[PDB]
Amino acid sequence: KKLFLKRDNLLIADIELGCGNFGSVRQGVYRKQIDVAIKVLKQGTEKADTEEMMREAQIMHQLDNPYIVRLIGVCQAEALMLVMEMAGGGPLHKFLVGKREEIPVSNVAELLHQVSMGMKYLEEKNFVHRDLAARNVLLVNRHYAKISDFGLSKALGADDSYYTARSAGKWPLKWYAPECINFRKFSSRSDVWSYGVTMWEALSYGQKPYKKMKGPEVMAFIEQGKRMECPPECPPELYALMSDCWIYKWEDRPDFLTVEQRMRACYYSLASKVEGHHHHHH
Repeated sequence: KKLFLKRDNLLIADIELGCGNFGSVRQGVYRKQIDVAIKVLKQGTEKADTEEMMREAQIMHQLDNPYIVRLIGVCQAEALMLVMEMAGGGPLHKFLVGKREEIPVSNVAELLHQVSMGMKYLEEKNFVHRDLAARNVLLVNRHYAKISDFGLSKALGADDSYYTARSAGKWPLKWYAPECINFRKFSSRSDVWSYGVTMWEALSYGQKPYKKMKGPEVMAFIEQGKRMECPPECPPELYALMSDCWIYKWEDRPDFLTVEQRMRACYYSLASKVEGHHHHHH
């Protein structure tokens, strides 16, 4: 619990990166002066919400990976605040919109590959993210992606899954595996399903999943043995991969150990056909 920071080393700018009911995420700097994102709990917060962020803060402290937003520490001042590294690029989906001629598929597969490495790591640490989606993948730059928002993250321990309570609000159904909707059961393979939707979102350059559907309109679809089409120009090997990520039976769905290895091959294949180059994570 040496994770507390000095309010004085933190300058919070009047810049909001995102928001929501929990409060807002703002940009600032922390002492040289590293850029940081600050999750500030709403002013009128409650024990429950303060405990959650506190648990969230605790989970992030256990994670040490390049493809995951790092926790700088927690700061208790005029409000409870989660201070974590900054990913200036922003969300993967808003980033890819209208950029099919700027960001080739090889670059998209690069970012998706990095995400698969982060999740492989998460799986090993037996943590379930639950909210993996393009909007929660943040870019440091165009060749460096990071998984963020561990607000719904949870440790599994010896268990390979858990049944969650139902909190007020709506569920991002289009990103949930069948067993998540029918039995509220979550696991790594559940994150794999979300990873598959994430691949689709990215490979389709920012489009919304099941665009035109909503609610039980989606589950009925999946139930019948149907899924999203192959995005335009997405290589067969990639689609075969995201498709396998949508295997109904939990037991028959690949784990991140296999997804990463498969995503790695699909990526290096494309990358080996590109002209020019960039650097490591840059």
